[PDB]
Amino acid sequence: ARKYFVAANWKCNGTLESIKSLTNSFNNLDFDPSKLDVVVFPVSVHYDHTRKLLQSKFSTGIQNVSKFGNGSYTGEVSAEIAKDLNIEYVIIGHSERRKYFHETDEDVREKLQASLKNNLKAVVCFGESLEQREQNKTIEVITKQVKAFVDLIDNFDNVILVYEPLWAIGTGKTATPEQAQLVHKEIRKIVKDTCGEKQANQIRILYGGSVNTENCSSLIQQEDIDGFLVGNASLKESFVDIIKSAM
Amino acid sequence: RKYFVAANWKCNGTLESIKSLTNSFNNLDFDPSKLDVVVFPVSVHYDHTRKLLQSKFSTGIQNVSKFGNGSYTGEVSAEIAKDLNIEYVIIGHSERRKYFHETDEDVREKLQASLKNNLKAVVCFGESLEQREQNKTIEVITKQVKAFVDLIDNFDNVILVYEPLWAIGTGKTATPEQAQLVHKEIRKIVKDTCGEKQANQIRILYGGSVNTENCSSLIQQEDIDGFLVGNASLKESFVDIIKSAM
Repeated sequence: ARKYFVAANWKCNGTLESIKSLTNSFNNLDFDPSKLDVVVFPVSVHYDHTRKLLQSKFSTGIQNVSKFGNGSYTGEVSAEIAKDLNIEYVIIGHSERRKYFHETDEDVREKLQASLKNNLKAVVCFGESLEQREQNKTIEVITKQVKAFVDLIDNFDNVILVYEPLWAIGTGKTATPEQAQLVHKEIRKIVKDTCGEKQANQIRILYGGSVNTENCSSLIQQEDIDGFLVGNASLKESFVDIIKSAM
Repeated sequence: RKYFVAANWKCNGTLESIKSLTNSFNNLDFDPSKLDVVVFPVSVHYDHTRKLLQSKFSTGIQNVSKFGNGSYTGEVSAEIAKDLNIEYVIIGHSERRKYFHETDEDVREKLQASLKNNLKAVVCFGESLEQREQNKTIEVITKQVKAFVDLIDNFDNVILVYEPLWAIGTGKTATPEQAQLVHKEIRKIVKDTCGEKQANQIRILYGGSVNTENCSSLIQQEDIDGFLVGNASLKESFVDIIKSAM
């Protein structure tokens, strides 16, 4: 069976005091890290602070990793550097980086190759916009997005996929647990037909839309949804209840 | 003017190499009131580097977000840097202009955010080989500087860096005399836009290839007030470069 994966994407948020208060509440929740992956993604400069405050049961990672190795690349964090610091996870291809920072499908591929070459576990994001879904091209876009990097996957416990319904984020539309499941089933079929049936049943596929304390249990209930990449709700203390649904 | 020597470690370093490198840096005795020395480690190394370096050394980060706090995955805001007492930020580095789509407007917005949050900024600019061969050095630098220069309210807190991109990775050399004439022109740009006393106050650093041999010939020039050092800042011999500014 697939080990459930609950991830906190703090994005560009937090202070030293707020993280101190939030990580304390997180630590009050008791769980087994061998049956459940719970990962926190703070700002890079908050990593050391966050890793020191969170108990060993919690996994940690960074929100981006360089497509370049060590060298003359100002502002970059290489996969080499991350591994030396024992950073376990990286987020690759988040919609906000594709939208605001020119991150292409090829950047996503180069980042994944760098991460897996350096023994990093990768959380890889993808999803279609509103205009793409209205043109009935949901599967076509996601297939193009997944096939950009899927051949690089050597271990299917170490690569975690995240579907982002960009058609239901900021647009004013809602994505039901059923509508997410239908895409998740397609993603697993894409993995199956390109990598194998056993590999597709190994790989975790998360829902990376608006997840809160109310809908998390109805989302995790679906057969092909193995967890979430949580945004705004992971900045609140009630994030422990979202972890409770996958327990 | 107070001299300013900066170590841009770029995308380099391990935990062990940094503790070895910082220890050798700690060996050098200088007065931080007479000379600014700033180390810019990778973001995930910042806390490690700050703990190991003695308080005489200033520290900073190699990039800062144009956005404030919010839904911007992978970004470090100026607000977050201020809360961590990160003193300095690098803005407009050629490598981020080249590989990461960073434009003059991004630089402006980054300087806007940094100054609002009481951060000190090391702002980079410079022309390509094509631009120099077309004799457009002054035109390009005027536009690059005028993109942000009006935002400076404190001329000790904003530091300019000239990167001669025509000399980096091409096979052509930049002389201290060539660097001086550009630095003089940059100061003339600041004078026309901000004032005479302000241009006399602002530090302008050479951001090309600096090592233990050329540093003293560069810093002796009247309009070059220090360096942004790349590769040579990764060696223990970086102390000799700091010594040339002493």
